[PDB]
Amino acid sequence: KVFGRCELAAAMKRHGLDNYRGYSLGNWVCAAKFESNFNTQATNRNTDGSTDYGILQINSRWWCNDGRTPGSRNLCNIPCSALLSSDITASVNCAKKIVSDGNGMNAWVAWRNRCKGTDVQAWIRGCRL
Ligand SMILES: [Pt+4]
Ligand SMILES: [Pt+4]
Repeated sequence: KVFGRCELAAAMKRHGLDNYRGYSLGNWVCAAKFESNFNTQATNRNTDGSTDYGILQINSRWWCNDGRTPGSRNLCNIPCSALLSSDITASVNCAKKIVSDGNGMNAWVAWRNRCKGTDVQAWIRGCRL
């Protein structure tokens, strides 16, 4: 499913991401925009053989099992395919574990490069939240 910007802001807010570990909603919407262009079905292969999955491009080296990343850790305890669902619950629950890991939202390279230190409130502007 391809989310609309305000639709995704509302689903993220409902799932408890607004201000989770200090990151306002706009940060999460911005990361999703640049990680996956709001498409829950986005996949991208990394040079190391791992793959990134879903709206927040969560990586199979650490976070999920895809059966093809030798020595992967599966920290979210989830098949990576679960991250591609139109229901963002699994992605959100896994993201919460990731952002708690010590490096906050810097774990998402597009957030670091394209969202960090920008006016992220613009991403929720005009939305009925
Ligand atoms: Pt569809
Ligand atoms: Pt909803």
